[PDB]
Amino acid sequence: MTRVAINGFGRIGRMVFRQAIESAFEIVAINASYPSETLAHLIKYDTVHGKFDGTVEAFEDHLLVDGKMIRLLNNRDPKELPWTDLGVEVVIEATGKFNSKEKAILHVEAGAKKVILTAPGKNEDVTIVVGVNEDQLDITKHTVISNASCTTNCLAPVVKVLDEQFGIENGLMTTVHALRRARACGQSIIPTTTGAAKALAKVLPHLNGKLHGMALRVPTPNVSLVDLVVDVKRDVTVEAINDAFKTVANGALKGIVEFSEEPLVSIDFNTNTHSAIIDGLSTMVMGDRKVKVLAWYDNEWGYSRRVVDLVTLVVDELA
Amino acid sequence: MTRVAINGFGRIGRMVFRQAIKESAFEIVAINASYPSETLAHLIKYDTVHGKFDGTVEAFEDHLLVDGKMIRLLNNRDPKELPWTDLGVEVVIEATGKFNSKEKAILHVEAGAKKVILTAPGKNEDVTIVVGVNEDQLDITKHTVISNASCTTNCLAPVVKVLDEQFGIENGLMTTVHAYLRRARACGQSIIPTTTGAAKALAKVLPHLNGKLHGMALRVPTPNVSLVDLVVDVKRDVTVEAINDAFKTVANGALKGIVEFSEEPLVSIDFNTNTHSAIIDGLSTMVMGDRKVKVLAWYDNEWGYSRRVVDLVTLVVDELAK
Amino acid sequence: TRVAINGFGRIGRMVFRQAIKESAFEIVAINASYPSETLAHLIKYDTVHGKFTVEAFEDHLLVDGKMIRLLNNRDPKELPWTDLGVEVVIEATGKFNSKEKAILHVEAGAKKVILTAPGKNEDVTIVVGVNEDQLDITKHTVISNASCTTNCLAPVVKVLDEQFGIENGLMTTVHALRRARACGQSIIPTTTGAAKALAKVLPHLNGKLHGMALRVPTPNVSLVDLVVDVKRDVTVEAINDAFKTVANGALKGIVEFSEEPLVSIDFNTNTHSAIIDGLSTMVMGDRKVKVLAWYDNEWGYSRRVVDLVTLVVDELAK
Amino acid sequence: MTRVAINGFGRIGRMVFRQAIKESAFEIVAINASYPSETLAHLIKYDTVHGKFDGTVEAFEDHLLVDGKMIRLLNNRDPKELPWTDLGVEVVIEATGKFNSKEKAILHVEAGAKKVILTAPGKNEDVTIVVGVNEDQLDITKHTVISNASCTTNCLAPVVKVLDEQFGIENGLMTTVHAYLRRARACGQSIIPTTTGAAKALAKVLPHLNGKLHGMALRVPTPNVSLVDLVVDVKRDVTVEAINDAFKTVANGALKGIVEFSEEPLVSIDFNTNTHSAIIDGLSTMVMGDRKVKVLAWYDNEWGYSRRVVDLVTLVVDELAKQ
Repeated sequence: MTRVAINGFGRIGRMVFRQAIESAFEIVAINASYPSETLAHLIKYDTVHGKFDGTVEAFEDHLLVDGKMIRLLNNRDPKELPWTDLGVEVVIEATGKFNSKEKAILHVEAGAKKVILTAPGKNEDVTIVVGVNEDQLDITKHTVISNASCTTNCLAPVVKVLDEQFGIENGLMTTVHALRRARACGQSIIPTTTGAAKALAKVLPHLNGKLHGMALRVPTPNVSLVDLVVDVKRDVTVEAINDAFKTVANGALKGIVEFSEEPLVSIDFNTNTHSAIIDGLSTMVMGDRKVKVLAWYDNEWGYSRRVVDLVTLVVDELA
Repeated sequence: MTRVAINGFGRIGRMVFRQAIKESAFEIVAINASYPSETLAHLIKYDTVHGKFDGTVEAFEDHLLVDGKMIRLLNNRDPKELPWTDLGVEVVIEATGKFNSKEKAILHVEAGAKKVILTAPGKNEDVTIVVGVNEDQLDITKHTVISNASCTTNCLAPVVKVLDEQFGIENGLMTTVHAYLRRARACGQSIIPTTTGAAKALAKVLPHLNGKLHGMALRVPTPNVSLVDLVVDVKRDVTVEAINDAFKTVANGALKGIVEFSEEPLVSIDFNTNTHSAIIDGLSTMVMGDRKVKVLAWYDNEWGYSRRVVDLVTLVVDELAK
Repeated sequence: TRVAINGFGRIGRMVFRQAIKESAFEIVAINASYPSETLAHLIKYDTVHGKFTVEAFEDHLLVDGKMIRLLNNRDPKELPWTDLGVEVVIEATGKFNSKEKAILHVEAGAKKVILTAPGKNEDVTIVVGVNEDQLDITKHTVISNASCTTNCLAPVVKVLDEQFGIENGLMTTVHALRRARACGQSIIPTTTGAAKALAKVLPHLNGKLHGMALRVPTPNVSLVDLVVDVKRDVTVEAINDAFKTVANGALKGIVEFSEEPLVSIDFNTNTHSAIIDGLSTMVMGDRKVKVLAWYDNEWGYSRRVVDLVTLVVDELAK
Repeated sequence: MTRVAINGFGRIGRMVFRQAIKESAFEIVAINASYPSETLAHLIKYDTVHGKFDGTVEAFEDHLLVDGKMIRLLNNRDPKELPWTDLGVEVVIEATGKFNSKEKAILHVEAGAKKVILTAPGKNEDVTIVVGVNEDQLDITKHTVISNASCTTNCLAPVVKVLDEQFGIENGLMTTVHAYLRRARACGQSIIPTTTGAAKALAKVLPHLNGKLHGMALRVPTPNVSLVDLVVDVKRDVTVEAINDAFKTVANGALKGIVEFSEEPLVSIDFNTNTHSAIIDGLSTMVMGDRKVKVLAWYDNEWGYSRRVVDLVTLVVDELAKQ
């Protein structure tokens, strides 16, 4: 098994951690800013997903989980982290403060072969959205690897399907999310930019300049949605579009993409592990070409499972 | 001074009242509500959203007072028995939402009222009027039971008009994002997808546009301001500046005070208590492929709307004389 | 025996969900204004508690292969209890909390009415874990389960009374004219009857306790914040131990003692009437105690209904 | 006439500013923030909770115009490095939250400023003032770094002061319901109980009450109004009417403008942009056993406090001149 390390224990760090403790590899370390007592608690009790299906026990310099030992490091400098020291092949980077390669390469300085960013990268070797472009992963070329963002992860797979089947002329989109970002979240809809359409240039390059978007932050706890109005190149029906997605979910994108025929609300998708959950009842078609598709996604649960999917894959290509 | 009454005292009725008392062109006389005098007074005075009432109120067994004026109160569940001919009231603003069917709302008429105005999309109604749009299709002689449609339609109809007239419209899909079936579920923690009638309502006020616009809604747990987010294909080449300019011009012009263009990076709460039917978010306008166009329209789903209601009520008042 | 739920609001919904995992009785019928396809859904999918087999039909349902009949009526006297052979009716609309109203059920052929709210002139009020032994099947027909707040306060306030004795109390309940206003923005101060009601389940505590409610914008979990002066010297450890004991003891399953540091949403889908927040307990000058108890205002209370319903059924059976 | 400067532009600095600029007794001539003028401008202009700024604001490169008054902008993370000397700056309102030690706060003085005022409770500060309570215990010659405590302490202390003067206090417990380990957790869903320093703090402002009161906090997701729920035992016999009169009297009196008595059936949002330290919710006063008393006091946990800051800043200014 291959030793992995999580760096930072924010929300993503925690969720990733949670579903990671899987066969293909093993988490042997966390570098965090919180004392064993506190990590301990965070792992076990969840504000959004409930309570920990496993077991947890706190100690001075390390942690135990299901009898699995985890050393606890507190260093804000990756240069000084002991990977090669600790047998650490791959670093999962959840701090969000080293998102740039120049600054992320320090994990490799310090004895780690690979860094996987749980956010969008700067000057990274590659960006991989699982279910879409993963063939593009070249193990001998790439060291710092981006998982993109959770919106990109929802958008790319959806947009991919449309384009393969019906072709994409162009499209506009709105990510309804759970500068102006300064402002109080609780009383407001907050409009803003999104990078997730610009990110497509990285994982789906034929689609360059074809899609643009924006975000609306709203005061809802967990589940977000992508609202996508695209024009296609050939005649389609509500029916034909929904069946593309029905097909693919039983198919190539099983576990990446879900089709929901059923009338649910955003919180029904709490703790769903797909990147995109197509809301079948909201598919619209105008003039046989113009297409609206709504896709739900959990902001953390889905994303983090694609992080473990990616980590699994890298671990697999080192072997 | 034309004598008018408000049936029902929901948020609409309350909010209409608030700025209606403050309109001179007609005078408010009566009301009908299930609320006791002390209660109604409080309701006028304190508001969670728009803040404290500008003015002064006082409370009595069967009547009120506001800012120097006498208002009668009734509790009559039934329109017919409603004592209209007596208090001598021409026009009944129907805000209860129980009487939006022509027949139902024709009782006010029978009971001595002339013309009656629905603060909601009406059924089998003589006429639906969105102000800034078709307010011209109102013939006082032909129409008695009149609807002001829904506040969403009042945001969407003006935007869609400016685009149609200027660039022509091909197709559109709108999503509406509503501040507070699937509707049975608890909306506090949820984004609730649902249907909207605002796109089909256009058939009533903008008939050349039938079948061109369809849409849906998203209810979010936000207190007041809502938005319409529209994606249309237009009939000729446009840009961001061109679109945005069309809205600036019209907000200085013929749509003055109906439609507003905002250039700033604001957030939904900032349009709180705003009186425009549609507030265009200028930084949000986008154009793809020269044809496809995103527009964002903020609207306060109580305040803007209930201003058009005063508006609609005073036209009828300015007719009916003539 | 055969039980009917009148009303299918949030309360009736949770009761029903809880009942189905019970052998003691079987819910045969629901009266309510919803369509079956909707009713199916409300059941099948829960906003707060997560998720549930089900299927629908014009006039009836199938939950776990079991036939639930669906009525839609607003007058109870005209419901077919006798026809349906329903002995006990769970009154969850809370339109009928007055008794002279709650009886229409009795005239429609139902033996016993169980109010999921405080009664008005009810034959008795029952808080399970406190006064249930005061239930007399002979004399008592319309029976009130009190409120979810009364079900938190009463098991906590007696444990305190028996062990240390109570002198005085003021309390605040923090709930998830003034009532009318939007709950979404504000803290809404309002009245509570939960203190007044002890006078019907713990009469010795009469006018020793008063209270008020703070309505706050949170989805499910509520808390009671109680400041009592007791009759003898205590310590935080003394008080917290009374609860730990009672939670393994007579009040097991009704009351629970939580030692870990948690927030309200942690107590979601918890069946207990009161969950003591052991890290919040305070003592001032030996006699003045602060206790904080969480309660799921739906789940817990609901389970206390299935417990009351269960009791009454057994009692009839004898 | 006395040039004042705000250091930091968060909710508090901003709210303080918004209120200060409208004050005659003294002058806001500079702001030190990490933010570029265009944003400061937008932040003063548009307020999410309190609404839109009553007035006018223009952003320029190195400064602003606010109600036609020139406010110099600074961005230097180093108090030592600020030209309080050249700008003629006597008092510095310190709102960043980072300089709350006296070790740190004193710099603004090393940099040429007479007095510093912390918009939080102080760590090893010279003095802590709650206006309406301990004001006159300010000593200009011996006190350099002054603390205005927290918003809660500011609610608790006038209230507790009132009850004690009239009825005497034996014992108290309290709960603060706060708007906006356990603090770690996600806030939008839950009632989060936590600790509160508001009761210890009374040790600095009303020392004789030391040991008599303790409290806790309950954080709930509401925009901006907070409350103090107080259960206290008094030394002598009271009625609901007696208590409520003590506050009615005080509010027309010694505490006018600090303490309000609300008789009306109101909810928390009705007190938004109220300037008082505590608003007594008169319909919630209870008395059990003639002795045990419950009082509820609302406070706007930005706007009231902010105003106190300006009251305290005003007070400092009026001494320097008294020299």
